[PDB]
Amino acid sequence: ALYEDPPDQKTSPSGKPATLKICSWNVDGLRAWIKKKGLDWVKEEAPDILCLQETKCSENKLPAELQELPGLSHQYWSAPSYSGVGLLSRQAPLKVSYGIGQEGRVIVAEFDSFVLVTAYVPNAGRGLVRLEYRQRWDEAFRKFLKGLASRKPLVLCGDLNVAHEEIDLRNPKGNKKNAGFTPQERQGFGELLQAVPLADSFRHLYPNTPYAYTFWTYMMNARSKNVGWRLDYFLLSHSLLPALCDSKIRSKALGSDHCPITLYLAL
DNA sequence: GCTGATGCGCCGACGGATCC
DNA sequence: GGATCCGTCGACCGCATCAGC
Repeated sequence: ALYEDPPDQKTSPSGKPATLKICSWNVDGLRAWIKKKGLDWVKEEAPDILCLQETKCSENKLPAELQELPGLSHQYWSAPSYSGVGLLSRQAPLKVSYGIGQEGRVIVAEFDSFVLVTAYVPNAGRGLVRLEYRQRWDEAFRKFLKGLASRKPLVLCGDLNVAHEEIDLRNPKGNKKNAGFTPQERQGFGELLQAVPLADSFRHLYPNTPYAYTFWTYMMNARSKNVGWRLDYFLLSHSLLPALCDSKIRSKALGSDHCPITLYLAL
């Protein structure tokens, strides 16, 4: 069944208006993504912070368009020394660091009232050849997140490469041995929520909404049929839940095999 | 400099078996 | 014997290097 995201809810349930818009997007190659008009969509979406995964592009090779972004001028990039992530912000963060204590997968940015983590979580791979590394990575990531020195609440966003529950992908049955839906990956996601702790922003708001996905394989015209997976998330500290206005899946923005996702927070 | 082949990371379709 | 379950197989893209002109 096709899906259409509900309209933007820009006011918190108590009634306070959204003041921060965060967008996260696995762009499947930043240079290709830009040529496919990805930046045009970002300008229309006008977020305060933009998080990119799978940039596939070192900093010296960033297209010039990216320094034509006056509303997203504080830019931070991290590539492995493939992969690669980026963080663009209207305002300067107080602190930026890379890694989880050069894989080019995690950027941590401290702002006034929260800490933003963007992550491109390692894929378990075809035939699950990298699953044990992913499980070991998951545990190190959890420890890093909880061990964060600040008492500020956390926003974790990006491509976490796991469909948490069956409702999060079109074909749960045929995929329980595929990357992104092993019991090992699903369990790691549950542990992240419990350990840190964190809430799945989109699911806290739409706990029973099926067919909402953020990735479709390029093969077999899967996106036309909305045969997809929900791999990209905004995960929120419990104390940020009153500030949560909405969590969006921008199904119609093309340019990658992932679509953008957008968080509205009332801070 | 530029192209194209190649390699690498990144599952839905389909055919067959089992179940009531 | 339709529904379900299970294992098999071909394949979209972007980016790298390499070979040749």
